[PDB]
Amino acid sequence: KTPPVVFHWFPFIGSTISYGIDPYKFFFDCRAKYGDIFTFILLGKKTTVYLGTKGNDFILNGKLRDVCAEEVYSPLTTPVFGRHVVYDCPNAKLMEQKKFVKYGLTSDALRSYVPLITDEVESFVKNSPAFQGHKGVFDVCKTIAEITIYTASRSLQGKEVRSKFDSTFAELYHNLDMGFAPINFMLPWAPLPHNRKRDAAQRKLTETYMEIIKARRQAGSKKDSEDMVWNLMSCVYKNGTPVPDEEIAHMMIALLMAGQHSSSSTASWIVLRLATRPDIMEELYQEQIRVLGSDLPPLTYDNLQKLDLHAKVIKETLRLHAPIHSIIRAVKNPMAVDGTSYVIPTSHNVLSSPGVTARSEEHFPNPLEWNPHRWDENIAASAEDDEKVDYGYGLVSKGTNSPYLPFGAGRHRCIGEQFAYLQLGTITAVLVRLFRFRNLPGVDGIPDTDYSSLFSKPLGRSFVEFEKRH
Ligand code: HEM
Ligand SMILES: O=C(N[C@@H](Cn1ccnc1)c1ccc(Cl)cc1Cl)c1ccc(-c2nnc(-c3ccccc3)o2)cc1
Repeated sequence: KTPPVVFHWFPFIGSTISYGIDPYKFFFDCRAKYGDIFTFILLGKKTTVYLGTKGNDFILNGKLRDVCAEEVYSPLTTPVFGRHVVYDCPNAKLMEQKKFVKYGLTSDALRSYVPLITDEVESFVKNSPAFQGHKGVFDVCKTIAEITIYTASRSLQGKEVRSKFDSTFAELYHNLDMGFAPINFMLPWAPLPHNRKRDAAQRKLTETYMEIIKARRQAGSKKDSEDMVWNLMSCVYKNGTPVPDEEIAHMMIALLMAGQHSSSSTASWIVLRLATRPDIMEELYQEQIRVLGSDLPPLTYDNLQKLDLHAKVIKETLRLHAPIHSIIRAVKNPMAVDGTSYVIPTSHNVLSSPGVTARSEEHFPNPLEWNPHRWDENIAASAEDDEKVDYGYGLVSKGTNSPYLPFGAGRHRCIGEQFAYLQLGTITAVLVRLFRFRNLPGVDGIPDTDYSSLFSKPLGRSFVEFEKRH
């Protein structure tokens, strides 16, 4: 039926289970049965998978009013972030909003962020119950969720938001995060208790961001450089309107969720991998000394650059683990194929999977092997000998043909990528200073992945040993 249809027992439910349990195996099988294009049903909608590098190009460089993102996302996201931002607007508005955020993340801000993030990771160690003592075990995901949330908030969100995380400002985010409950895939409007709580969180949070904002202006200052003093002025659209406190409030919320979903997961995988690879961790420690100096002086915007393998660790973890597995778009007008029989209908979605190409023998030898050293030919923030475009938030890669595209591509491309690197880099390096990790029992491996919520993370409550260095 048009592009072939995956074989499913059930209506509506269709293939929904096989995707949910694992999207990658589900995808590798469908490649083996129908090649690079199949169509499956996910919760009562026909979703077309165009795999492969050309497949990534199709959707992410799709033209604006053939594929539409904000129509797939808005009913889940808008209750969560707040109205009038991100998906709550026509693309044109999302481009401007990105530009504000990108403007906020200039190298001068990143620099300013580095000491703050080290400060937050050093204090957490000194002060949290998690690493008390010379040797012990810790719950990686919970510990790491705390560290990432503290560091991001301190730098990006600012002092108030940060200190608010000592007051129960985290009941809220926890409660807000319920809006990403899988059920909410179709039921986001329905007022089950979790949905009601999220609306409670959303109200309170938004108020709180606004009190912060107004109170600053109530004194007419600047301090130094988070996204928000940033947005406070770093906010005028083409039309010439300053961004309202409410849109500032909701972007801050959206950014918070984005980092948290993304960086927490990755950093946890970073921790677990090292835990299985004491050779690597000790290779990193030794790299610090060599490039870094035996003194081991503090980290800076400048030094982290020199940490070549540290960066390769993050890169290679991202290769196997990038949380996002599936980028979905609403097909609006029938799309003609590259030299093939097929027409892609309206009332189809399309789904690209960056990770598949990145786990492929065709692009990567021995793909399932987690080996940083495979980048002993290459290092970048994701970089390309390929095209670039300004969709309204500055020149960025169209040149998005790489098999490795973990930050996406095209007009929706991630703009957190440097900050992610800034942070994950800063976090892992510190942890490399202070610790050796190793696997818990004498029974070892790497835990499975919970793909089930739309973003991937480690499935387990996974503890790992730790031993300090002094
Ligand atoms: C490993 C960490 C991260 C990964 C893997 C990641 C991945 C991605 C991906 C794949 C997209 C495009 C998905 C799509 O097409 O809808 C994206 C978009 C985006 N990411 Fe990230 N991201 C990361 C970190 C961050 C951080 C820290 C922020 C913010 C601080 C951020 C903010 C965004 C934003 C604003 C978009 C815009 C999407 C759009 O315009 O439609 N990301 N990210
Ligand atoms: O997690 C989601 N979005 C994140 C992704 N992210 C993280 C870092 N970079 C990108 C996100 C992106 C941008 C911003 Cl500003 C904030 C965040 Cl938190 C996400 C987004 C949308 C959905 C979603 N909305 N509708 C669906 C849907 C509906 C029906 C069927 C299948 C999916 O999924 C799920 C997760």
